[PDB]
Amino acid sequence: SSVPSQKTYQGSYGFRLGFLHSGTAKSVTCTYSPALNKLFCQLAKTCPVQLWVDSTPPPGTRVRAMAIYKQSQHMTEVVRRCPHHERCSDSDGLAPPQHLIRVEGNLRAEYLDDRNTFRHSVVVPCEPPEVGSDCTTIHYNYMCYSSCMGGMNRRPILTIITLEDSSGNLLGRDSFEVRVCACPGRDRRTEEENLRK
Ligand SMILES: CCn1c2ccc(CNC)cc2c2ccc(-c3cscn3)cc21
Ligand SMILES: [Zn+2]
Repeated sequence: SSVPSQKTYQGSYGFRLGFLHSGTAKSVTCTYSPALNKLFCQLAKTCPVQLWVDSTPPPGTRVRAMAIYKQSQHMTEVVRRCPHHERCSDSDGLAPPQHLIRVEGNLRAEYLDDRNTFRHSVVVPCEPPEVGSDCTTIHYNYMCYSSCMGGMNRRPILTIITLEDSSGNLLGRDSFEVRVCACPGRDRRTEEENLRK
């Protein structure tokens, strides 16, 4: 399959992501490394991702998430759930069981199987922040481990977040690496130490 672009693009509205500062304690379930541009999270746990813009986008703007493999020798392979997890009937009623990325708690989430690339994505309406908040947060879930045999099988992935107009045209783009693992705090600490070395 052809490879969706991962080029960072703020666009007319100044679109970019933001992440909480959750730390690296052994008990943490989701933590983001700015130095690695990498999110570490446990299986199927809530991953808050912030959306930031400098100016107000039009009604009908949407926000899409898609995963691709990071390594060039694997980027043409569709990222999907492994043969076990696609069959474990953990459906939320909306997400197809094959999809790695879900949006949590948004009844207007839509899930796409691309008719030409066969790639999976989940898209929601772009919404302004809640009254009293400075940004909008989407809660994502990753539904396989990076290590799952027959699926990602230890290959690193990226999530690409695109801001789109109502036709699906590109307005903005950002991305981050993801590792779905049992101990995100320890793994973030290890990889940041490896980077320092
Ligand atoms: C991207 C999320 N977001 C913000 C994040 C951050 C900010 C900046 N707050 C200091 C504003 C917005 C914002 C405004 C409007 C809309 C909107 C209108 S009609 C559809 N979507 C969305 C907004
Ligand atoms: Zn799996």
